[PDB]
Amino acid sequence: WSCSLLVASLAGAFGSSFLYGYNLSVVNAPTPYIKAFYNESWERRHGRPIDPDTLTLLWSVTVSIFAIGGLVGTLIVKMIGKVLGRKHTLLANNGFAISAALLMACSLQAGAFEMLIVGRFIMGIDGGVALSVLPMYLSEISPKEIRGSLGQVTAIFICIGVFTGQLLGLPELLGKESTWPYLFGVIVVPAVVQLLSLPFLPDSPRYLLLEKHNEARAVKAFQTFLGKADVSQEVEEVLAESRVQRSIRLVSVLELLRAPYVRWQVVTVIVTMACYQLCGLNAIWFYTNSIFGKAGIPPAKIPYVTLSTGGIETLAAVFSGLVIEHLGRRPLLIGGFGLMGLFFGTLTITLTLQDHAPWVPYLSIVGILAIIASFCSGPGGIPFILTGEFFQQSQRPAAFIIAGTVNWLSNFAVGLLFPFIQKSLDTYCFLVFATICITGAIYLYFVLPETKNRTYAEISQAFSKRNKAYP
Ligand SMILES: *[C@@H]1O[C@H](CO)[C@@H](O[C@@H]2O[C@H](CO)[C@@H](O)[C@H](O)[C@H]2NC(C)=O)[C@H](O)[C@H]1NC(C)=O
Repeated sequence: WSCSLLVASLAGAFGSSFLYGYNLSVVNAPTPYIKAFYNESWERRHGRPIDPDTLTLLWSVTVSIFAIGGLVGTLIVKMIGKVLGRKHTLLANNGFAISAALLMACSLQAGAFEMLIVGRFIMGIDGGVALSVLPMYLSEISPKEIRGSLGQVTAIFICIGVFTGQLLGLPELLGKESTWPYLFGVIVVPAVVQLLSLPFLPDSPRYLLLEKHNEARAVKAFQTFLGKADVSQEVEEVLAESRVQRSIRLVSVLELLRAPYVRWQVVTVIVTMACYQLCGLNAIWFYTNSIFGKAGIPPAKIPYVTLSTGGIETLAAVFSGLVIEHLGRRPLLIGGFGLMGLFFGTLTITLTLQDHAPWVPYLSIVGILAIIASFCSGPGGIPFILTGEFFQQSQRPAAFIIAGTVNWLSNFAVGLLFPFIQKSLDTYCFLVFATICITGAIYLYFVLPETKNRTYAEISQAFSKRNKAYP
């Protein structure tokens, strides 16, 4: 690790992936203060009291509109593309962080709830651009040897994000009635720490070479990031890979959907990216204090009990790299969803029988933590790995548009509908996510071929038995 690699990794992640992670969990602890604000805004404007279902929908829309933001941000990066480059896209992205932080913080003084819904949206766009461009920047600046580790660095900083959102939301810090607006206002600090540190670092040495046509700057950026003088072999490797890629005509998104000779690869990506979100793990970040409230945890303990959920996620994310190298993709993904489906089962039992003995509610804490540990040890990482292993370099750009679209639309549906599932099914609300985890696991047991240490020529031949077609 040279000097500039650390500051690029730390200031890159802190202003980008950490803010995505923070924005999942920040919304949990101020929930009763924000709903009281919506209520007292609505009656004062319309002259008639708000009804429980309207107030539940406004809160569900506030929580989930962030995912429609993220979808817009994932599509904006295609339009920006060649124009800015990887550093300047991450700098310019702070226009959305700072504007959204100020819209959400000043919503209560304005006396308008629309500012908080519009602020969550723009903060979503930020998170969509952040997660699309930071993996590009970090893999492009880094030495060849460590590009494998950095898919885990953008995962760890999301977890330190969800933990920090849960930490500031304690009633001893900012999660009080008189200081909830600062939970959103503090998002200015990650943005300003990035804006003050990224401009001193070099732009990506591939972008400078391929897309900006400036070889002298590309050499100087390689020399800065790698910390050596003779970077000749680094430049020629990037020119070689470009001379290869220039020969390739990309398969368009509608053409990838229509092609029969990739049908079960497309269907396996859609089903896996759906179950990755619809397994309801985001409903644990957006709604934790309500879940522990219904579970019968004493009202005074809930803020400190919730803080263990971001803790175990961060522990499991740090050791995630030691599991994914050992087991291979098929038993981690099947056994990951398979275990979550079991622990949503026992969670449903311990929520239902919570009145039978005073120790039973605490078993629902162990239940929720075993769900979080089961996801991050396996399913947390593998869907984006598989989407690469299934498709050629000509197909791979389009495959990640499908995979990313299905991801954000599924995150929206969980964020929006979970409070209505809790209303309707009451204590059995987790049997929905049990059914989705087990239905996903059973699909992958029958369809998914083993991909660890295997070539595209073997994996595509394994799918060919059910595609019944060839290029
Ligand atoms: C909107 O706010 C009002 C005022 O705080 C809530 O009314 C109170 O509701 C509780 C619980 O039903 C009662 O014990 C109080 O007596 C009510 N106070 C008044 C002044 O009416 C109302 O419930 C809120 N609406 C929703 C849908 O949450």
